[PDB]
Amino acid sequence: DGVGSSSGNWHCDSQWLGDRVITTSTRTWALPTYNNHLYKQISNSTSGGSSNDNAYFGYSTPWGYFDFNRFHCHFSPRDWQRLINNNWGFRPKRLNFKLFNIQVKEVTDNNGVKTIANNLTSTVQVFTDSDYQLPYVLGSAHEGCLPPFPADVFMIPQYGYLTLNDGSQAVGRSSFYCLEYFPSQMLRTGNNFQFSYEFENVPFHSSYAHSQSLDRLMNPLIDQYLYYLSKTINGSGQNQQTLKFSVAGPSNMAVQGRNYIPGPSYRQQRVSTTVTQNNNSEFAWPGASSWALNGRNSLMNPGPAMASHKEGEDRFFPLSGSLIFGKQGTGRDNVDADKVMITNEEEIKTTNPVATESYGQVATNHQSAQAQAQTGWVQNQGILPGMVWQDRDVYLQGPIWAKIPHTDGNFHPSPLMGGFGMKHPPPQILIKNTPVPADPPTAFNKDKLNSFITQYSTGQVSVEIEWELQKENSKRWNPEIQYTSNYYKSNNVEFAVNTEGVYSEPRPIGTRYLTRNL
Amino acid sequence: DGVGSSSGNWHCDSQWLGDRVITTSTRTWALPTYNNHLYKQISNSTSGGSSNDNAYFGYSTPWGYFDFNRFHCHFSPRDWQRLINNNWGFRPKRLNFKLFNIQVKEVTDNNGVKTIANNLTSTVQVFTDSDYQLPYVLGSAHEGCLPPFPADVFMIPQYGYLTLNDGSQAVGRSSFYCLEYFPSQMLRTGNNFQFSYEFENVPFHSSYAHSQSLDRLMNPLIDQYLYYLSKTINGSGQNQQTLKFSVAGPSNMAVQGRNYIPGPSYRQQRVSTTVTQNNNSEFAWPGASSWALNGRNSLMNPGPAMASHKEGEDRFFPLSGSLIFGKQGTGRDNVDADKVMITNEEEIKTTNPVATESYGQVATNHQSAQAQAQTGWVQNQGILPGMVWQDRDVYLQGPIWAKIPHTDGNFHPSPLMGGFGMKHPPPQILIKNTPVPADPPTAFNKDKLNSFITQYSTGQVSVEIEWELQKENSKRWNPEIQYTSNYYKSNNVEFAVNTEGVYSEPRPIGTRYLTRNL
Amino acid sequence: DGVGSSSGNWHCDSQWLGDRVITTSTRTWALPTYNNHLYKQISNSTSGGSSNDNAYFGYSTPWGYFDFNRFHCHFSPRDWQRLINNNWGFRPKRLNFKLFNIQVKEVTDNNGVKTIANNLTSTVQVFTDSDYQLPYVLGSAHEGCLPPFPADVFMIPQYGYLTLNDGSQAVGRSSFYCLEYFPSQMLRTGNNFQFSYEFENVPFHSSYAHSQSLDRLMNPLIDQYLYYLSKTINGSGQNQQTLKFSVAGPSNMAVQGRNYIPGPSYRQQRVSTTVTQNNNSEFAWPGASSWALNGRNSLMNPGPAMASHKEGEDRFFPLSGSLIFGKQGTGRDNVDADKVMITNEEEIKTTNPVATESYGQVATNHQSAQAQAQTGWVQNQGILPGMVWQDRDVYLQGPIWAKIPHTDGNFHPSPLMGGFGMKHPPPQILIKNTPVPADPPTAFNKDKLNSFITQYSTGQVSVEIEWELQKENSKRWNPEIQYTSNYYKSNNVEFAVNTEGVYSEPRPIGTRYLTRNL
Repeated sequence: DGVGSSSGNWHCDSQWLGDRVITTSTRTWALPTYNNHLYKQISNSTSGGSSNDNAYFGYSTPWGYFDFNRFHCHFSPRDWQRLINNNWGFRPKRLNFKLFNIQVKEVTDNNGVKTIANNLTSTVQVFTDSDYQLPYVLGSAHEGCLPPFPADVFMIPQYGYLTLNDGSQAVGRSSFYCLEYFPSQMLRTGNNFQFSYEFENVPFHSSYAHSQSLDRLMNPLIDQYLYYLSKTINGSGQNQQTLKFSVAGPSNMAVQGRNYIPGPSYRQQRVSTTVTQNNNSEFAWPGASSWALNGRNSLMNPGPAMASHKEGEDRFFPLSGSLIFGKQGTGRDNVDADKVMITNEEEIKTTNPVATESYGQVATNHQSAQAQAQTGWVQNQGILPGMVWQDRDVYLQGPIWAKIPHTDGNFHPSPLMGGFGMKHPPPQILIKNTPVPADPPTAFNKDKLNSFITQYSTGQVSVEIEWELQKENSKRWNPEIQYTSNYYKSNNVEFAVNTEGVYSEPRPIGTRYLTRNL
Repeated sequence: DGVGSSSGNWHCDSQWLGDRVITTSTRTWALPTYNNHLYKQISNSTSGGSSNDNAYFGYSTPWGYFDFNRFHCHFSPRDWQRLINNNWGFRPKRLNFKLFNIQVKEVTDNNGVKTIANNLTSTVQVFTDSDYQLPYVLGSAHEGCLPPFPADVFMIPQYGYLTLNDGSQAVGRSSFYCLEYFPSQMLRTGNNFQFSYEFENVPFHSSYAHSQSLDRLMNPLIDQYLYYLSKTINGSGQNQQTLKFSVAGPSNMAVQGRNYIPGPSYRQQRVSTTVTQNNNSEFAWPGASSWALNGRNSLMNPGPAMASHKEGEDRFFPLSGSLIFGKQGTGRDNVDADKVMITNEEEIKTTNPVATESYGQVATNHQSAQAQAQTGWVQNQGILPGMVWQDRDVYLQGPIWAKIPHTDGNFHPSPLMGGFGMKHPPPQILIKNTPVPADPPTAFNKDKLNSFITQYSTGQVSVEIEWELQKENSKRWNPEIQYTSNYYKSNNVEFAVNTEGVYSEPRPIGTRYLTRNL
Repeated sequence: DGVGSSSGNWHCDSQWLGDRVITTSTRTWALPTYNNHLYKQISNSTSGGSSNDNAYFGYSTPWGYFDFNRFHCHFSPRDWQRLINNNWGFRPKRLNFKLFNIQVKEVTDNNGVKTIANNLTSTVQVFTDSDYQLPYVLGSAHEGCLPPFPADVFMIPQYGYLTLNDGSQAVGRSSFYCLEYFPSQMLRTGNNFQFSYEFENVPFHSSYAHSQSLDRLMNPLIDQYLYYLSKTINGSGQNQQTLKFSVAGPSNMAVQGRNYIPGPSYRQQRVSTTVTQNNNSEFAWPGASSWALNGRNSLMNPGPAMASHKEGEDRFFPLSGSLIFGKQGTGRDNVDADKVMITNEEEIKTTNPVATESYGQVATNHQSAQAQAQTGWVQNQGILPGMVWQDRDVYLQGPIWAKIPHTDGNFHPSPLMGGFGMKHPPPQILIKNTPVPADPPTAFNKDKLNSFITQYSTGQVSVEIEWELQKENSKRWNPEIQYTSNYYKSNNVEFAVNTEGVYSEPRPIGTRYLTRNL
């Protein structure tokens, strides 16, 4: 516990036990000083963006926070391949987190030149919120993750939280949280921090993609003993009416009785990657599927997990349904299509309905000798009984967990975007470097000190997660499809550094390859 | 364990303990040789039936399997009557299965005559799949049950399984299961087989039909303390507008506050058994309620459990909603209505909405001095909170259990057709008689032997299920309605053999007679 | 473990036990920062050098590594003389390695002047790879050794590794190793590092040069009892043919039966140090002995160990066969002959064939009365049975060990260049100084931090090897030849510092002086 001795050792490995995995990831970080050690309110009318649909009121805090909730932080692509090809599912059992080798440096701008010099006295204060008293900002899939590549040094994001608003004004049911009102351990160079966490029991993820469809779960050789209504007409002409019943056999597959039905669907608009096929109109915002809350119009980004392209034609994709990842070096705004990785769910296609297609059809009017039968389309169908659905696939770039909001009720609280929903997720870890005021004036002044010393700190963070596993028991004969690296002579190794040092991931990687029966 | 001594004794009885039942059923079977000891693929393009809506790809195996999942296999009608009149519900606790007295006979066609002769050396191989690794074909309500009547000898169905397909072609996420890759016990005349099974805990079935409706669960003498909005107009003429509130009393029943609402409804078309009332059009396939999955159009055969005829008029029934059983000796195709038993749910009418009628009505446009109120019909309403529904009735011909597909989620996994859904149902029992090749050629040839000896085997199967019971506690005064045999002098005893030996069941038998309060 | 106290003591000595040696060597080092803390790919098309024969694809890492594999690192010339004159062979038993007194300094360029100032907080991270998971770069005889002379301070080389390539493009069977993905101990001023290693059992080196030739291993007084074919002709003239056999005596030495034969030979071109004798053509690359692998043309640098000048005339040497060392202060390119030390193997001349001369001669055509005998030369002869060879001599500048590539097979895995081949050599020791980022921007930015602080570190490395020995038992009468210092008054002491401080080694020193019988 002194300036000389190091406070911890770099540990980065994944040790694979038979029944479980342990992935340590150690990276180095730098924490600037945000908001000049101030709390401020962010409401849009201060930042502009005037509209009823985009309205927010909230506070920005000087505190930073570690967000590791993405997968690629904890898994090298080869640990990922080894994971998803050999296993039918996984769940995190435990979490260990260490923060060490912290060092606090002091910037000085003199006469045009800026000199950086160590500060041995200064402190950087940290706390984990284990009671879930603060707002939970991690689960929203914001950037600021531990970088994919263990070499790169990163910056730590700023913590701020929205609250209630009427337009740009606070209601007064709104809350102000002063983050510095919490019992935060503070530590200097020569001190280290750690805590342990144990994930609450959740269900295993499904890394398997079904090997037989839902609509076709039956013997193709044998008839059922139930009689569908085959033919309601004797023949052409007037007053020809009969009721003719027939066995539901293999010859007519669609009409057999099925005691399970596919999952719910909230329909999405269909956008084609081929450009000339899409309409020549601005349907982006207008034609999108929205859910309104309190007069706001939200957009439906990932939503009930449902297949996208429907089988033959992948030329198109849902307007807002599909997860969309940017490629390395992707611009901020108005990015061309090719520069963006569009995630596509083909593996969920057996269990769940297509995102862009109607759930079904329902009879409307009572038929009569005079009145013909009429059937309308089902655009949305919520949960029914005896309904089976499959959750959205979980990617290497996608979020691990989310916090299930504390409420009187929730149904199947698995996050729409993906991952593992938890009542008590692994806590937020917030960090700030204690302010050191520049020399005050001699005569006592009432006002708070507005002058500080430009300062930042650096260190290493060990994040060790323990993953429980579920291993493939399947007895299928033929070879199983799974994930591989293309062999053709590419200019660069995929998932490897470029010539100029940039790390990049060529395409998203789903979790579902191994197959399993319904 | 020799040719002489028998390997088991016929045991068929139902012994009724107070709190539980044990039903043994022993019957005799004959297992032919399917597919010439070959695996083959069944895809429709080989069998025809060209269309996009009916498409299947799958394999046919030589193996046979025992399917006892229907009730009438295990219950004599008198054990059924005794069951459903005395009890409020039941669940299977355990299962014991024995297969014994197996004998393998060898057919020879010589010079135009066919002679059957014992084969003492031959073997018939059996295995139960307890890990649920194979596809599960039992839960689809295919024929091939143990016959209703313990005397009749039956044939054992062929096992085949569908997989993924794009049209008639396999994807390659498809699986091929080689059934003979499993550790199957094989046994000769003088050997017997058995295993025991324990049903996983499920809910009791409801054999009771409610004694008071959902809409009318209140004191008819006393008013509520809540005020509905009675009258929005002062009187006729312009600018007469008021808000007049009134107590919701017995005088107006429909308007009282009710803290539970009926179960979900997916509307069905209404077909009348009286022929001249139905429309003169082909609405059978076109006007039916369908659920589409992956571009397929399924049909809705049993579906959310909901009443059928609505009260007064039973002259009609749902187009595809109702279970439909064929009478004994019913033709295969285009069967006349009278030859078919149409199952009707009147007992679920209190809890659940009518199949053929709208769930309700919802307001669309905001009213205004200019704009009148407008309300559209609800054709489908999924699960809401505080919603109560009742499951479909379970019949004497209907299936006992079904396998709840292994998936990330399912809601109320009770099978739509009926019975007891189970994550791990009682396993499939597959049987094949080991091939005996006819004399090969003397010189060694590489090719597999395509010539075998026509062969089949015969034996007895004891299926012993233990049923837990729930017994009627009801204190109602008057006599309870229940199931009886008509007394009028019929030509034949119902549920008894004909003159020429044919066994027949006159009408389906529901489980719901005894009444219970909501 | 603090800034004040030193973390280790300089220890440099060689203590000579009778049966073994222990050589400690402590030197001081400086580790810069390579590649701006980046990984980059080195493929030639980025660096040029376009050709099919020179093609490489690989990564450069910021990490440095210690390479001590040369001998002169561990042995003062007087410890070497004492070693090779008194001993018949040696092998390393153990290795101890300590790294201590590490100090990390921070450079700042301000207003044209560069000031160096201590950094007490910073860390330098180290790891030894004991599982041999990374590529092994030590065994290639690259420069960057511990300097010969314990005073000189040196720089630590950069680690980079080639992989598969098709031309300048990566295949995709290629691998990217991220060196920072390993569990590297990190340590500050006041911490030290060490590990111990135990060499796997290998054969003793041969420090002896044989005292009798292979072709002459027999009694010169006594005849053999075997009869060679002396004379096939009766005399001159037609049809004079006889078979005359004779004893193989001392009078004819070459023809006696010898039950061992010399080692294999892969012939080299003969280049004369006297210039006017060599041809007037560019034979350097064209006339060289090459081995092609995968369309590449390698060159044969040290190869099957074989004598060079053949006895009388040393005026010449093999074109590419002989090890070639540069003198101190030798230029980089197109160095004149005299400025370079050309290593010459005269001591292996008894066991092994000459590099520049044919292995032998073989009969081609069957002789006949018509057809004369014809014999071609053997340019290359691989291992035969009953073949004895001697390994290449090992020098004071030459490499100690090499890693025997992990493969299904290898024959006599003693490195062609020299030294001790080992399945598991002493591991690579890699070192990098953890990056400290310059002050980041206040507003959170996604991109990794590209700005760091110019930094390097310094310390001392103790490398302690334990050598097993084999001591001279020879009973020969006369005096044994061995290594000495010329007595003539030279301007400078050989193997000693110059006037201006430069250390230099005048000539290479072989291991073979002491003689031993075959």
